[PDB]
Amino acid sequence: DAPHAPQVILQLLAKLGIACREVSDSAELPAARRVQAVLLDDAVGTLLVLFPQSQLLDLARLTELTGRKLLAIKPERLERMLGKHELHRLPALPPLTSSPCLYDERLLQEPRLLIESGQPGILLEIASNDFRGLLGKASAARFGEPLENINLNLDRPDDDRAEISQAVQAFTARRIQQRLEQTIEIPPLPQTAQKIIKLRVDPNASVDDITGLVETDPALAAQVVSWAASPYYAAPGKIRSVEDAIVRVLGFDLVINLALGLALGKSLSLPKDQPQQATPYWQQAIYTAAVIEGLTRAMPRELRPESGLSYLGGLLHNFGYLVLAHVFPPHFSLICRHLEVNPHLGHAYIEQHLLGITREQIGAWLMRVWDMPDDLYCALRFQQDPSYTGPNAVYANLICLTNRLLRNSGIGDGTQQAIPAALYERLGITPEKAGDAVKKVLEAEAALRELAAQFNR
Repeated sequence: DAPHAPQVILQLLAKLGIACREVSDSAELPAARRVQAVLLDDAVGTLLVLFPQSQLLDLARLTELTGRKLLAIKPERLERMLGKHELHRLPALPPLTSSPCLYDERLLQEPRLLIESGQPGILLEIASNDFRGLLGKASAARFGEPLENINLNLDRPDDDRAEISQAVQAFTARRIQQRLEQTIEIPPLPQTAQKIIKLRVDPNASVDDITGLVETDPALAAQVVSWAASPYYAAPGKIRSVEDAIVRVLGFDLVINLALGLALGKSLSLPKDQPQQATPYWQQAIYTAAVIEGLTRAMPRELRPESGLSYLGGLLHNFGYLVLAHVFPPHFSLICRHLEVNPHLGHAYIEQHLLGITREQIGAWLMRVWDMPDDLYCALRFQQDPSYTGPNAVYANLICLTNRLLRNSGIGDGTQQAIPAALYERLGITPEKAGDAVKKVLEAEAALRELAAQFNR
């Protein structure tokens, strides 16, 4: 019934004379008490690195300290070593491996450390002085970058244009033009999407106007019928025309915005590289969109935003990821290598440390040069800040609650994250009602995956 720590680990700690009590995993636990363990390798062999989750592992500084160019081991290599002791996580116990161990000294500052039990959701609380006894044959160093030194820009949009220009000059190696748009290599943006943007601002746009415009791009039109044909939205086999799908299944408000998202999706190619065993891009896009739809439906009528525009935010919340792969291809693979060695961290901290900007910053900036609706600009720019209460906050707050809830289920990047009580109250959703919608969506997740498998070409 109740999960417990593995017998082989509890048996080992008793043999080594280390006291330990089980502790359930929670986002409320302070980061500095949580010891993260990663396995790194190169030509020479494996290296075990331990550091508090209060800092990010910087592979550049690791090579400066050790001289080795270390990278995350292949998951097959990890699963074999975790399988040796029947573990599904990596506890920070050097006895488990023959590999040399390196640890940041600052790890020991907190009296009560928390290591992974190897059974997910269960942590071990170990006294720091007892833990030191495992590090007698290890190397001690100071190499993590404390998160308190990394300043995310969630509060100063006015500096966005400046800080992007700063990153572009340092990494792009492209000529600076009086204007940031000129300096960057901007794809033109497809005409199909350009036409849809102008159609959105017509108060009296009609189903005939969009059905005709969607039919100018048969490739896009085929996706819309396939979207309405999906078992998620519809029942077995009524397909007929795009007009049938708009009027019978999807509705006008959704399809005008769904077509806008699908049209922007072809404007940038998918990155050639990705973090290993990452959630595929369109699954993360579709899952986030479908959950906003159910969460919007559970919202009080006084606070429900436009249902279709909220859906566009879920489709495009990760769009800056596509921008960063295009503008800084060498750093993008460097971002991937660092996400693989910082499982406890969301992407946002890594991007600020390596480039000086976040993907949310650059994706929102690209939305407004394309004259996308300002609702969508606010949604992308502030999706990582649950405390945002500025204009159009309800769109951005929806993305924050959806991705955070997706992470607890598993989909997404980083570790499980805290959801402030203020966010649930501002949307008028109870955590049980919000979880109820998300659980009911994940039961139908199988239909969502096939909708994101057409999108591999």
